[PDB]
Formats: sequence, C-alpha cells, structure tokens
Amino acid sequence: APKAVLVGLPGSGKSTIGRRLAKALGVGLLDTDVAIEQRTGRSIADIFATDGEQEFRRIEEDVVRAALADHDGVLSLGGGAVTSPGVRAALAGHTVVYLEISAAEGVRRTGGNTVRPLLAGPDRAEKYRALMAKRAPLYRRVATMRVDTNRRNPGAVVRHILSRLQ
Ligand SMILES: Nc1ncnc2c1ncn2[C@@H]1O[C@H](COP(=O)(O)OP(=O)(O)O)[C@@H](O)[C@H]1O
Ligand SMILES: O=C(O)C1=C[C@@H](O)[C@@H](O)[C@H](O)C1
Ligand SMILES: [Cl-]
Ligand SMILES: [Cl-]
Ligand SMILES: [Cl-]
Ligand SMILES: [Cl-]
Repeated sequence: APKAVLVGLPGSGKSTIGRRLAKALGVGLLDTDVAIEQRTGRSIADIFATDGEQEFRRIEEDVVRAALADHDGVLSLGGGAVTSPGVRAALAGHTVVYLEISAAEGVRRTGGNTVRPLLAGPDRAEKYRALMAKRAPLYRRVATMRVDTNRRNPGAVVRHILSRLQ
C-alpha cells in the first residue's frame, strides 16, 4: 500500500507535494498522469482529443488499481480520478491526503498551464469553480486526512503531512 495517496483539484499540488514528500520519506513517487503517458506513449491532451475522457478514465482506473497494490511509496492521482466509482472503491482503506485549495488560488496556480483539457482555453475561473463544486464531495469522501494548502508553502504542507503519518 502507498505511504500516502494524494488527491485534489488540478493545481492543489499533487505532483509537487508528491515529489517533495517522496524525497522526504526516501521512497519513489508514482504520478498516475505520468504513468498513463508512459503506458500509452501519448500525451493526456491527445488521449482526451482522440479517445475522449471516458477512455482516459478507464485507462486511468487500471493504472490506479495496479499502483495502489504494487507501489509502496507516494502515489499522486490525476485530479479527476475520484470521479470514477471504481477508483473510489479501490481507495477504501488507503491513506488518502486531500490537498485543499481555494478556487481563486487554484486558478492562479494553473494559469500558465496549457496541458489540462478540462481547464484549457478561456473562462478558466468559471470552469475551475464548476470542477470544485462537482468534485469537493468526492475528495472529502475518499480522504483520510485533509490539508489546507491556501496559505502554506509546499515545504510546510510536506511537514504537516509527515507529522501526521505513521
Ligand atoms: N503549496 C503551494 N504553494 C505555492 N505553490 C504551489 C503549492 N503547491 C503547488 N504549487 C504550484 O502550483 C503549480 C501546480 O502544482 P502541481 O503540483 O502540478 O499541481 P497538481 O499536480 O495538483 O495539478 C506548480 O507550479 C507548483 O509549483
Ligand atoms: O481534473 C482532471 O480531470 C484532470 C487532471 C489532470 O491531473 C489529468 O489527469 C487530466 O488532465 C485530467
Ligand atoms: Cl484492485
Ligand atoms: Cl517506493
Ligand atoms: Cl475495490
Ligand atoms: Cl490547460
């Protein structure tokens, strides 16, 4: 089982906190977005473009179940993995860290970024708020620990998690 599984919205810091947390614990980071691109040979945007979200979600659930069984380090899930009921069921029993972020800050963290299909293009603040309203209940449901990241720098987030683990 991973030492920690990180969930939350795009820009909440999964990739960032995951890397820093894994370094701290001296384990590997498995980022499921990365794992998907290495598996398929394709970019996430290109899977979404040609195959669509539903196919991305099926591939993502396969990857996630396997990593939950086989990975003993830190595991960072894609931001929308919790929208899959099978991912949510696979997460039961696991140490799941919900990185919380306000929409205003989340928007600003993701602002330069053009590699997220569900956020790209215009009207980003609206789209982000809509994602947060849909998913917040789902993150809260799978989480065993919640960490507010709005006013915390990444090293402080890591230390907060470290102190609450194990
Ligand atoms: N606690 C934080 N304080 C400041 N910036 C952060 C924090 N967490 C993440 N970031 C920044 O936000 C951006 C998105 O982080 P990322 O780790 O890729 O989020 P996710 O994987 O949840 O999409 C990155 O530039 C990262 O440096
Ligand atoms: O919010 C989402 O559904 C996504 C977030 C990213 O982590 C990637 O998994 C992908 O762009 C989908
Ligand atoms: Cl399984
Ligand atoms: Cl590991
Ligand atoms: Cl299950
Ligand atoms: Cl984007």
